[PDB]
Amino acid sequence: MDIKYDVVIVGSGPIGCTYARELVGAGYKVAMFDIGEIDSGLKIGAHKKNTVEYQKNIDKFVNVIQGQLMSVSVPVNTLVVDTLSPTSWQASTFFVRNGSNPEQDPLRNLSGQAVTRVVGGMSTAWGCATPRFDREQRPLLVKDDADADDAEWDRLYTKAESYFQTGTDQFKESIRHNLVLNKLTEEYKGQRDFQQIPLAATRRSPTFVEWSSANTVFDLQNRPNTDAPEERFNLFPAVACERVVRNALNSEIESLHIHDLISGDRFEIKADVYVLTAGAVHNTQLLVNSGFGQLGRPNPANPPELLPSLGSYITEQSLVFCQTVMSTELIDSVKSDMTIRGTPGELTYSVTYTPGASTNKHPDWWNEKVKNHMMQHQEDPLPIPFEDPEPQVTTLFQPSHPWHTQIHRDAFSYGAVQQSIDSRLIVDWRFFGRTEPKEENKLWFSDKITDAYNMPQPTFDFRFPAGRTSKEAEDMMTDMCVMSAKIGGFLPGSLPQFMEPGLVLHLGGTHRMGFDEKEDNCCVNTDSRVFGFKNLFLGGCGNIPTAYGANPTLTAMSLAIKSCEYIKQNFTPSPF
Amino acid sequence: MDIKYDVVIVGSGPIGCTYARELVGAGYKVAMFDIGEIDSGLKIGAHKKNTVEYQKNIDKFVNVIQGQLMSVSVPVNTLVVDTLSPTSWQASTFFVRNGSNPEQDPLRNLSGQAVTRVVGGMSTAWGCATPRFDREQRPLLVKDDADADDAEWDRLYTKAESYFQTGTDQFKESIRHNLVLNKLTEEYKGQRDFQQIPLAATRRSPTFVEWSSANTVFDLQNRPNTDAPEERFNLFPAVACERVVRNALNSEIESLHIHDLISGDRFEIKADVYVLTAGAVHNTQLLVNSGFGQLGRPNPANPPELLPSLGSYITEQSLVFCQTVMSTELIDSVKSDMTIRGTPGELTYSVTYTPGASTNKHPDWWNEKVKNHMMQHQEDPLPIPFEDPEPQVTTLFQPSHPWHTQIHRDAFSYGAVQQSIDSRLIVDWRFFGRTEPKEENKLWFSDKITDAYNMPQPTFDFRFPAGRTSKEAEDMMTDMCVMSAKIGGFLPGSLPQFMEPGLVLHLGGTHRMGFDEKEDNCCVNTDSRVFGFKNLFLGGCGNIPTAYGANPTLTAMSLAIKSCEYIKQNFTPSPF
Amino acid sequence: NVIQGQLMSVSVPVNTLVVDTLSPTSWQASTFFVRNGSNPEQDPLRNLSGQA
Amino acid sequence: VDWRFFGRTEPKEENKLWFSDKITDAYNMPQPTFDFRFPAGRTSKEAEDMMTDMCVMSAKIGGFLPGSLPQFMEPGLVLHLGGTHRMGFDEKEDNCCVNTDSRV
Ligand SMILES: Cc1cc2nc3c(=O)[nH]c(=O)nc-3n(C[C@H](O)[C@H](O)[C@H](O)COP(=O)(O)OP(=O)(O)OC[C@H]3O[C@@H](n4cnc5c(N)ncnc54)[C@H](O)[C@@H]3O)c2cc1C
Ligand SMILES: Cc1cc2nc3c(=O)[nH]c(=O)nc-3n(C[C@H](O)[C@H](O)[C@H](O)COP(=O)(O)OP(=O)(O)OC[C@H]3O[C@@H](n4cnc5c(N)ncnc54)[C@H](O)[C@@H]3O)c2cc1C
Repeated sequence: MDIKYDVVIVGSGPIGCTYARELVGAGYKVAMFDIGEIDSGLKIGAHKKNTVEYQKNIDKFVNVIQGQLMSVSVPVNTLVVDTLSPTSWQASTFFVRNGSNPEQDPLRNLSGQAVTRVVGGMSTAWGCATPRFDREQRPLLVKDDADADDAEWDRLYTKAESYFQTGTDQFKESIRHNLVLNKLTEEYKGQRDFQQIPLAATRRSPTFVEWSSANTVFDLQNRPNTDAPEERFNLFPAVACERVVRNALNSEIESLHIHDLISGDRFEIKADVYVLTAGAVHNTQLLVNSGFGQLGRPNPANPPELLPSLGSYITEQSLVFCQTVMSTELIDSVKSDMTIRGTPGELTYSVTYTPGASTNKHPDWWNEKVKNHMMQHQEDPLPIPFEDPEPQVTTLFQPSHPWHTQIHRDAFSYGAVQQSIDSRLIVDWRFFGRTEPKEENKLWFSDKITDAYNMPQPTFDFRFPAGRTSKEAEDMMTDMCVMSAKIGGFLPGSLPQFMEPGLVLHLGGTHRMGFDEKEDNCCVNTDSRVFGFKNLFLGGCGNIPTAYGANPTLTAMSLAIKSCEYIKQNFTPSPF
Repeated sequence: MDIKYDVVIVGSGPIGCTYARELVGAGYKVAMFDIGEIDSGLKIGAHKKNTVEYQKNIDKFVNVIQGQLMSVSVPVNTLVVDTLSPTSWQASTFFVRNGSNPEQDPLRNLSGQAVTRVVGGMSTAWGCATPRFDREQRPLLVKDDADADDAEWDRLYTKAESYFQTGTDQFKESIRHNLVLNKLTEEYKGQRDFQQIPLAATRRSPTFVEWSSANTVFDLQNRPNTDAPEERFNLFPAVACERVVRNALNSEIESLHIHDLISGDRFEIKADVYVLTAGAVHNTQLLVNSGFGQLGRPNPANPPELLPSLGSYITEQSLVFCQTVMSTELIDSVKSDMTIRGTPGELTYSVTYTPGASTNKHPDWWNEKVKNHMMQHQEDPLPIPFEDPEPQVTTLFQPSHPWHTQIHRDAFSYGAVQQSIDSRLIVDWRFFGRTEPKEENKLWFSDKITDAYNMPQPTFDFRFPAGRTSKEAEDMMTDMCVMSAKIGGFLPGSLPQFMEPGLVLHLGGTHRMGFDEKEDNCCVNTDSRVFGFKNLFLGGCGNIPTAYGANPTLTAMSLAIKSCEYIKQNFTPSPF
Repeated sequence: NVIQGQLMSVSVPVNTLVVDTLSPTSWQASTFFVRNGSNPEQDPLRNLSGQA
Repeated sequence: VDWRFFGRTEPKEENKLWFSDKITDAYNMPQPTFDFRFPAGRTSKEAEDMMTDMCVMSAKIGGFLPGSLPQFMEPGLVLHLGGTHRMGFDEKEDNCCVNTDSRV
């Protein structure tokens, strides 16, 4: 570890890695620090689902996810346990136990919010859905010229899509996928369009998908190396970044204070450029611990000196979920084109179809799989092949249905494998609402309570705003109930519900971007530069200042590509 | 990849790494194949609990464990779900669904048995408890000379302890450990002795333990390399080993058939020596797929040609568990030496003690930690420091209490997170019973159903034997109830219970060792050589033929070391 | 069930269970107010909660 | 087979049933409020020793039924409350409310 770099990046998630890819490639001497460790295979920061064992047992991946999601703010527990033995030590109050946060109102929390501290960040376990935002959901990068703003976002997204290897055809030959897609296309003919979820992923075989991650964006290997002999990059895992040191004039960051967790020593790292990409919660924490914003419980009677909008206007999406069990009609329709002789298990059994018959409701690739499955597993009562890939269907946010949707199967933290119903029958429904930014919705940090790394304890004061946000959330629930019934009935134990606030992990606006600090109530400009500071940049979903329903990471990455363009224009790499 | 090795080893768990450590060091050309992949970071095969993040959030590690444990044999599900929507598809039977095993009687199963497929095997997640077996539990290595047998086991276990870095001091300054240790010592004075659980682990700091694993035994780096230029080792992950090929006379193994899961290629690998260390289930599966034992439902009207005892005489330990909440008397005793004046939280409050006072119940180090906690955290009502390490207590198996005990905290698959009671108050109790080997207790493999890697499906036919095994398992439950009461009452939600059969993952006897194939109803001799075969060796808990209660891995390691001695005496390494 | 049906709890403390999955349109509490027959005088940790 | 072991509780002045002067019950009478903990000392020692006795004695008949593992029941679920208008010989010396004729 040197004491001096051209650029230091805090965090090795996909956004930090976007800065690394751009700046390392442009010849800067770059260090990256992560509080977490390489724990993840030979490919550093790669998706943990990309193992043979996980792709043969996807349900087990829910456990991996649970294992690395650490709750941000847990209120003081008030559960009454009054069946302890009379000899056991017994509480007289609900005192602060087990890491809980006494600052946290349990009724104004994002109790589902959590963070991951591992190299690659949450991209080691994420779902890889990377849709673009439409105008309605997106902040402006160019004022008073929509066509120009659109062109700039098209340019940025196109590059972000290449970095993540986003595509919309990796599930094109799944029967379950096309079954669901075709039925919904028909049911909403001329009202709503359906397509594959845009996924950051590359299909490697009919049973293996290489899901993208941070590693895809930047492989995190130290440079120079054989493959990049003129590049300079070092990743330092197990290092907690604690503070950026401001100059007295509040115009420049002068150093980064770090704590090496393995040795316990502290150090002061110098760079020309500092990029904070620690996630939406921890970028905010690091800033507040550095003198930006206001530490402690918000107190308006006292103006903060710097970035007064920091931690305000936070947004988290409403998320409604259910699972369904595919209708008899749709299952029957899978074999609609089959000719069925004799009985299963018997010499007489025969299942056939004619490749290319124009009377066929399905393509040949489909009928061939159905025929083969039905003939090779005559004990099985379903027409869907065992290895058929999962559905991955969406109808993207529109003004007339202002929510994002995913009609799919994937692992999340609130997964629950159930074993009783055949898994080929099951489809997950997740609709995601947009949340209006309001000043009163805040992430703040205690001036007395600290977290497990001795940093100020994050506290939320959040409610979903009344008015459009609330009305839309409920309309979204009803839309999921109505749309899902086209495919099948609810699965018992996964009935339609709102999910715990924050479980969706789409938190935005904690360090929000705009054109003018005061007018747009914001913290960073459109180059992701912290107002007033020459050399401090923030990346991530914390920058997004709007109400959005779609998954935000692609949009964060795009902002980050725009930020690196500024940096390249304004700082000169040191001599190699 | 080469065509030809001196030694090939199937599996990279700690038993295969024992073979590697011995045989790479003695100059053999060694290849090792594992069906799983590297996924503990840069130290290949290391303990996954060795991150800062897990040691600050140990309960989250239960999810890691659950994530990698795959159930061996799941019977067909017969749960009634009768509240599906009428439009949803439903079969008319409980058909074979979701990977279940139609061979398996649900009432004669080890439903908790599970396997892990990752480089380092189960040692990437294990508890690291490495006790020695006393004579009562231990197979004989020398018959008719008990002191010769004693000396041989002492020499082997001492070696094994060195490989695993086993010690009994890593928790010596934990207040919770010493509170429990001291109380149990005093209460059973004259009857039972207590000590620290022997742990394969090295303390790095007061808040971090480096838990041992396969990596500690052998670092699994390919050789030659700078640190080992005269050594020859290749590790090949993501390779399923499927069969060893017998010569016509059943006197030698001729090759090993493997399937590379990434390329799909299949190869026959040749070696002078073949060592199988794939675990107690998968060793057995590989052998039965290679024409040892009997494939299919056991059929006594049809003696197998080879290894008649293979998969019979299986033993799994009964496991009883509870958690307790520390007694008010014990908690008050933590502070017995303190003089406490004033009211907590006021500037008049003080906690002091008299250093060195002959009448102090605790040592100065303890009282200092108590004092510092109470003064620095006046809002907290307990005297136990927040980062105090967990208890790690045992009274080892003896004839008058013929069960192993762990009185501790650690992460297992059945962990259940608890939030209303302070974790400092909670102690886990796990008592482990020994199970008599009976011929009727079997692991067999389907001749029609295959598993996810297309190998014969494991099936259990198991019940705990009546007579001594069942009597002792109940006496053990009572013992836990009696002993645990000395410390505190049970924690609601963790009441005293038997655990699902096999969840303890201490399965033995599947390929058991003995002196004489026929008289001792066994598969390998005391060199772990398969009877009849000059060049085939099995390692692991499958070899253990006795009824044991303590954790088996150190003993299996000691057997592997002995095996390696035989290999050194009988096979010459190839010129390097 | 007959027994359950005729045993009426003597003192039930104010309920502090967190329900944070209501729809945003539903009316919700800013406090754990006295609800559903509960007894605001009762310390939940010094009760005979099964008395009826 | 069901096993129920019932412990005795030392009468302590601080263990009280009292009635609110503002909150009322469903029949518009003063609402009952408890202030109770099992006394430290003999009551608590006996209660734990009583749990241990049930575990030891039950094991002679059979092992526990899953889902009915040994536990303490919620305080008061036993409905054996006493001492709320206690008897004795002398109102002051025996801290009581009725004499041995049950007369107030
Ligand atoms: C199960 C799952 C499903 C999701 N699915 C999707 C989806 O389909 N589409 C999508 O767009 N989003 C999804 N997300 C969210 C997505 O993963 C995140 O938006 C994304 O990873 C954010 O990237 P980032 O680089 O800003 O932050 P993170 O990925 O959170 O990385 C931040 C990093 O910084 C580190 N760090 C934190 N504090 C410090 C400090 N003080 N010092 C040093 N390092 C620090 C961390 O250890 C971490 O590695 C999902 C996430 C989860 C967990
Ligand atoms: C949570 C938990 C706690 C435990 N606690 C303890 C404890 O405290 N003390 C203790 O003694 N024991 C404990 N154990 C058990 C201990 O981990 C095992 O006894 C030990 O790991 C066995 O070592 P092994 O090398 O024989 O087998 P394994 O560790 O199972 O390794 C066998 C390996 O072979 C591989 N393999 C399997 N099939 C094939 C194939 N066909 N081809 C190629 N490779 C294959 C696997 O991928 C695997 O890595 C615990 C286990 C767990 C999971």
